[PDB]
Amino acid sequence: KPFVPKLVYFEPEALSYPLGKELYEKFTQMGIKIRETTSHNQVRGIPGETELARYRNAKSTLVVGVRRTLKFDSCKPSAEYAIPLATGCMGHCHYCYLQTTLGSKPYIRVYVNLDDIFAQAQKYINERAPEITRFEAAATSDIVGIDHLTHSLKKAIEFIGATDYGRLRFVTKYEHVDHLLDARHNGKTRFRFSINSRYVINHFEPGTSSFDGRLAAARKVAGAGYKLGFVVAPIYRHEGWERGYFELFQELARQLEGMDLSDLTFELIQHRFTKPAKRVIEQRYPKTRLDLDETKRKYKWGRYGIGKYVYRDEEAKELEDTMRRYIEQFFPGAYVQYFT
Ligand SMILES: C[Se@@+](CC[C@H](N)C(=O)O)C[C@H]1O[C@@H](n2cnc3c(N)ncnc32)[C@H](O)[C@@H]1O
Ligand code: SF4
Repeated sequence: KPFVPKLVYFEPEALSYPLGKELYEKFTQMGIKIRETTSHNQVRGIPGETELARYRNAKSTLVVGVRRTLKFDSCKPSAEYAIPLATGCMGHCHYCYLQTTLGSKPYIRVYVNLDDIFAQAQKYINERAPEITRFEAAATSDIVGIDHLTHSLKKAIEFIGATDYGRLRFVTKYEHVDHLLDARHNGKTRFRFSINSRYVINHFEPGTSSFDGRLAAARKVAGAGYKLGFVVAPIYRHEGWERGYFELFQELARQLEGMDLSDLTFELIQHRFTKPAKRVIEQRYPKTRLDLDETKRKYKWGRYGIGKYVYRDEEAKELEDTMRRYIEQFFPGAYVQYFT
């Protein structure tokens, strides 16, 4: 049930680092097919005759490379920066925004040069101290879902835990958190889970852990002293969404009752999609119920890239107000960090 790749690519340079060496040893011992690639951003020969086949097979492919981009991207409103530990995901969420993100790849990538990466993170922290600098580790991947293979996130958690002015956060749809429970987080990591209505999870989130699985994991990480949070996203106006999301927060409260929820956080993100979304999603998920009708949406223009469709202002406000009402009803004193 925890993710294991069926095909693994290595950059030759990756073997020079401890994680690369360790993964090569692990995967050869398991007898898994291993290939070489010059760059992790140009992987050749992933099997499949159709686009759909190559896409599905890429989602079962792990690529082990070196992070050569010095700059960390900003990650507002979640955090100051995205810390780059991995890219890609084994999940098959129909709506996933990563599908149409510039330069995104369908395969799962992990970076081995953690010394370089954490040193750069410390540099950003130093540049802003004594202000707090937050790092998002799950901006372009499900870092938690991959981590049982690498422990890169566990190392990041403990790196940030040792800093004075650094904070870490990440969000997951996976329950495989056991190895992270004894990590020395030192109160400086916010462990979040993506949750949604029964409609959205059942119809649009195949290849992820169940709602009960995500909540079991949430109880574990809270019990281990992590700061707990939830990301309600994508907020999607399906038939009967009002009651659907009411029952989400009601069930969420029942599954967390007894626990201290004085520092619990919520983040709210409405469903958004880009212009190329329809063609990409229809090819990859032919039977999807996902509504990508742009005529009923408002378009936000891009800045340096292309923009995105979101719900019209009045629909978005309706969503925000309704979610805020439910959170106030079932989780008094929980902080809503933002709606976007
Ligand atoms: C990019 Se997701 C990476 C982290 C992890 N693998 C996870 O799924 O939680 C980050 C969040 O953004 C949501 N999200 C994904 N696509 C969309 C979208 N199109 N519109 C609106 N929201 C979208 C997902 O449900 C997540 O809550
Ligand atoms: S899990 Fe997070 S990342 Fe993996 S697919 Fe579903 S959304 Fe995209």
